[PDB]
Amino acid sequence: RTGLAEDGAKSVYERLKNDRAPYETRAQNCAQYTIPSLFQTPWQAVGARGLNNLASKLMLALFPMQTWMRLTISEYEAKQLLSDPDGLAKVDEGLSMVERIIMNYIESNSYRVTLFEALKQLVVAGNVLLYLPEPEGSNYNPMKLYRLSSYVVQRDAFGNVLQMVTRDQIAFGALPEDIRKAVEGQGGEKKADETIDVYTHIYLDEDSGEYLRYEEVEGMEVQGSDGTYPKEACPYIPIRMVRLDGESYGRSYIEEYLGDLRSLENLQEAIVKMSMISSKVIGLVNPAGITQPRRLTKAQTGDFVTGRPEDISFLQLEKQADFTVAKAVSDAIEARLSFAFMLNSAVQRTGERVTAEEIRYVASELEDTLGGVYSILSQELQLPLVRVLLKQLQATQQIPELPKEAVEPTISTGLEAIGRGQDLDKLERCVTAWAALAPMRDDPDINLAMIKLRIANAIGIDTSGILLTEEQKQQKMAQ
Amino acid sequence: RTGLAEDGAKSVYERLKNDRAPYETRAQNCAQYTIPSLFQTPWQAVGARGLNNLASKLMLALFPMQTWMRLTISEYEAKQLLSDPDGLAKVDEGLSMVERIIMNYIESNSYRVTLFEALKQLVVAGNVLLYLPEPEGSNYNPMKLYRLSSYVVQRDAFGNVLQMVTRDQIAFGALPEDIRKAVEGQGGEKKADETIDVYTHIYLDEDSGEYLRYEEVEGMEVQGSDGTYPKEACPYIPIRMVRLDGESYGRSYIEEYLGDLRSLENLQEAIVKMSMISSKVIGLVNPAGITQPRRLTKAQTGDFVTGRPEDISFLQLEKQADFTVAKAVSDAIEARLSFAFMLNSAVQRTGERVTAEEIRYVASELEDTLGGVYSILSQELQLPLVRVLLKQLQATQQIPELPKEAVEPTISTGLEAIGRGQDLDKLERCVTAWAALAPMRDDPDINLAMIKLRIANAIGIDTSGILLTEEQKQQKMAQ
Amino acid sequence: AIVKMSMISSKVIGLVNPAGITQPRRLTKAQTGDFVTGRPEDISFLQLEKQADFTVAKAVSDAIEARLSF
Repeated sequence: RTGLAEDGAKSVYERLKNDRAPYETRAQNCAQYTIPSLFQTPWQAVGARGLNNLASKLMLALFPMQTWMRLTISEYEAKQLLSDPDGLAKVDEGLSMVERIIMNYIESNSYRVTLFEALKQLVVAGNVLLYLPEPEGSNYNPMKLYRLSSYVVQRDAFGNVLQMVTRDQIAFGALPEDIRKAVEGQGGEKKADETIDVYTHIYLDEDSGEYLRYEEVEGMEVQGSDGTYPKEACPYIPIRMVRLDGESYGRSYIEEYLGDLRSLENLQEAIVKMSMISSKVIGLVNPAGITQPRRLTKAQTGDFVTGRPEDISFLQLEKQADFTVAKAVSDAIEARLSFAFMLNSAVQRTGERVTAEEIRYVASELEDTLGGVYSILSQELQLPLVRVLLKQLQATQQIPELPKEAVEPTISTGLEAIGRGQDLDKLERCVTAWAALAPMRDDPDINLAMIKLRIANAIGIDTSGILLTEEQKQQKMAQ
Repeated sequence: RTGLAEDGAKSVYERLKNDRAPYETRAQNCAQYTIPSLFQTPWQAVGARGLNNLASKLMLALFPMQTWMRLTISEYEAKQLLSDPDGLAKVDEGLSMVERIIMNYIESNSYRVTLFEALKQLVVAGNVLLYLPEPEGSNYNPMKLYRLSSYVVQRDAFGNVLQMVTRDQIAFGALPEDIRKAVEGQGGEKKADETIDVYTHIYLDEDSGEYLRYEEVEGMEVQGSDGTYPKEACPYIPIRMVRLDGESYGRSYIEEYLGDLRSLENLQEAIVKMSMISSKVIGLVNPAGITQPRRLTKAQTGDFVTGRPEDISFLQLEKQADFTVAKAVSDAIEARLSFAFMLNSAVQRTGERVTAEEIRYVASELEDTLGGVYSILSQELQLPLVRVLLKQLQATQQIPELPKEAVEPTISTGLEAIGRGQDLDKLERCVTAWAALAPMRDDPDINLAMIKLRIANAIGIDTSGILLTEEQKQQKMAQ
Repeated sequence: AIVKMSMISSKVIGLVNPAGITQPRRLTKAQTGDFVTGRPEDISFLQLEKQADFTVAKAVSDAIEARLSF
C-alpha cells in the first residue's frame, strides 16, 4: 500500500508530533494549576473544583438521562405526505422509538462516564478524540477516549480531516491473539510487562472519497484488522474546543484565564507557606536572663517558675500588614476565576449581604456564558456523535426497518429535543391567544378565519392541517 | 491448566501488584488526612465529616429504600405487541413485580450497609471491587467487598477486563472444611491464629469468550470450587471512580482536592498545638523580688499576700497578630474543601447574613456537582450491579417464568425509575396543554385532531394508541 | 504590577543580625513549641508595609475594572 502512508504511520505520527507539541505543552501547563493528573499536586483546589463543576454543569445539560435529541421528518418527505395525518402520526412514533434505542444504547454501553473525562480533558487540553468502533450488538461496545498526548491529527484550511494516528502502549500481556502472534514472531520473547505501542492510521482515499484504516505494530500490519470507512460516517471523531481559522487542533477553554490561574497558584502557595510560619511557636530565652527553658517546657498550667518576662519572647513576625495586601489580591483573582468556571459563589465575595435581585442578574450572565459554550460544544461534539451512532446502528440493522421517509432525517438537539421546546411554546401561546377571541366568535363584521391565521403567522406556526382549507371549511360547515 | 495462569495466580498477583502500587499509596495518603482507618488518627475531622456526608448523600440518592430501577419492555417486543393494550398492561405488571423482587432481595440480603463502605472506599481509593457470588435462595447471600489493598485487576485499552486476583487472609480457624483438609494435608500443623492467604484468579478464555475461575491456596487448587462465568454476566464486579483513557484502575475523587486537604491538616494541627501553648498558665516569680510562689499557689480568693506585682509576670506569648493570619487561611481552605465535599455550610462562612437567594443559587451548583458524580457513579456502579443480579436471579429461576417479551428488557435507573419521572412530567404537561383547547372543542375552521397531535410531538410523547387512528376515529364517531 | 507587588509582600525573608546571639540554623530547624537561645531584637522580617500605596493602586484598578465590565 501507499497514499498518505508512503512508508508507514509512525513516520506520519512523528511528522505531526512537532505541530502538536505547542498544544501539548500548553495542555500540561493548564493541568498543573487545575488538576495535574490529566497530564506534583498543586497548592490550591480553586481551579480543580472549577474544572470539576465546569464538566459536571456541561454534561448534565448536554448528556442527561432525559432523551436529548429529536429526529424530525426530512423536509421533502414532510412535503410528499402533506395532510395525510394517520401516517405522519406513525412516522413521529417511529423516529421517537429511534430516539429511545440510541439513548437506551448510550446508558447501557457506559458512554456518559467517558464523555465526562472527554469534556474535562477537552476543557484543559483543547482536543481529545473519541473512538466508538464496534457495535457488537450482543455485548458492551465501550467508548474509547484518546487523550491529546497519545494521538495526532491533520486538517485542511476548511475543517475537513485527512489523516489521524493514535498510539496505545499495553505491554504485550493484554494484547489480542492475532497481534500477540504477529508480534512475538517478528520481535523477541516478550513478557506481560514489556510495553508495545500499536499505532493506527486513517487516510482519505485520494480519489474515491472514503476513509481507509490499518493498524501498524513496528512498520508492520495486523494481518486482518484493516477495514474501510465512508467520509460521511467515521467512528473516529476529533472534537475541538474553541476553533481556529486553520491549524489542525483547538484551544483549551482554560487557557486565556490561566494568566490569572498561574498568578493565583504562585501566590496562594506563598500565603499557605506564610501561615505555616505565623503558626510556628518558637520561644527565645535570653541566656543572660534567669528564666531557664526546661522549668517552663515541663511546667504544667497553674504553676509558678523563677524568672522575669524580659528574659523570654516569642518569634512574633507581625507582618499582617503585608499579608492583608496579598490576601485582598488572592481573593480578587479567586473571584475572577470563579466567574470564569461557571461557579455560583461568584455572587458572594463577602463584602455586604448582596441583595436579592443582583443575584438573578449575575446568574443570567453565568447562564449566558455556559449557554454560549453549551451551544458550540453541543453543536460540535453532540451532532457528530449522534450522526455516527445513527449510521452505525443502521448498518448493523438494530433499527428495525423504517418507511422511506426515515432513512435520512434531520437531527434537532438541545432544548427542542427535551420537553421544554420553543416550537411547543410558540404552539401553546397561539392556542391561548386564540382562546382570546372567544368573546367575538359570533362576529358582527370581524373576519376570525383571517385573524386566527395572521396570529399563527406572526408567532410562526406551520399552519399546515390547522386552518381548515376553503373547501374543507365549506364541506364541514354543512355537517 | 494454563492460559493467563501459565503458573498460578500468586505470580499474576505479584506482577500486577507493581502497577497497582502508585494507586495504593495515593489511597493511603488520601485516607491519612480524611479517615485513616480505611487504609495514627488526624488533627482535624473536616475531611472526615466531608467524606461521611459524601457517602451518605450519594447512596441516599443512588440506593434508597424506594424502588430505584424500572425495567422497560424491549423495543422490538413493544413494536411486536403494538396497540394490544390488555397484554402490554400485564407486561408492565410483570416487570414491575421483578422491580420489587430484586429490591426485596437487596434490603433482606444487607447489600446497602456494604455499598456504603464501597462508596466511602471508592471515594478515597479510586477502585473497590464487589463479589455477590452465590444466590443460595434459602439464606443470606451477603455481599463481599474487596478493598483496593487486597486485590488487583488488568484491563485492555477499551475498558474490558481480562484477569482479576483477590487475596483473603483468615488464619485457618475460619476456613471451610474442603480447604481446611486441602491445607493441613499439604502445609503443616495449622492453628486458628496462623493466617492463610487464599488467592482467586479469573481468566478470559482465549477463544470461547467466557470468564473462568479457580481458587489457589499456595500454588495449589481448592479441588472443587473452580466454576465458569459468561462474559455478559460475572458476579465479580470492578467499579471505577473517575475513568482514565487506559490503565486498569481509576482516580480517588478526593485526590485533586487533597492539595488543600494536606495543606489544611499540617496547618490545623499547628493551630491546635499553638492554642494548647496560649492556654498554659505559667507564672514567672523574680527570685530577687519579695513575692514568693508558695504564699500565692496555696492562697485562696479574697486573701492579702506580701509582695509587689513587679516580682511576678505570666508567659503572655501575645502572638495573636500571627494567629489571625493562620486562622484566616485555615478557614479559607476549610471553605474550599467544604464546597468540594457537597457540604452545605459552604453557604455560611460567617462574614455577613448571606441573603435568602444566593443560598438557592450556591445550592444549584452543589446539586450540579453531586448530580454529575451521581450520573457517572449511577451509570457505572448501579447498572452493572442490576444487570448481574437480574441474570443471577434468572439462572436460579427465583423469577417465576415471564412471557418472551421480558427475557431481555432495558434497565432505566435514576429519576425515571422512581415516581418523579421526566417521561411522566412530559405526559401530564401535554394533558393539561390539551385541557387548554377546551374553549374551542366546538371548532369553527380550526383542526383540533392535528394540533392535539403536534403538541404531543413537540413535547415528545410516543403518541402510540393515543391519537385515535383515522379508521378508529371514524368508527367511534358513529357510536 | 499589583500581582508582582503581592508576590513581594507574601515573601517571608528573616533578617538575623550577625552581631546578635540568635542564630538562623536553630530556628529554621526548630519545630513548634520549642525554646531557642537569643532575643527578638537580633531578628526581624522584611515588612515592606506599603499598604498605604497599594490601596491607592487597587481603588483605581477596580474603578477601571468596573468601567470595562460595563
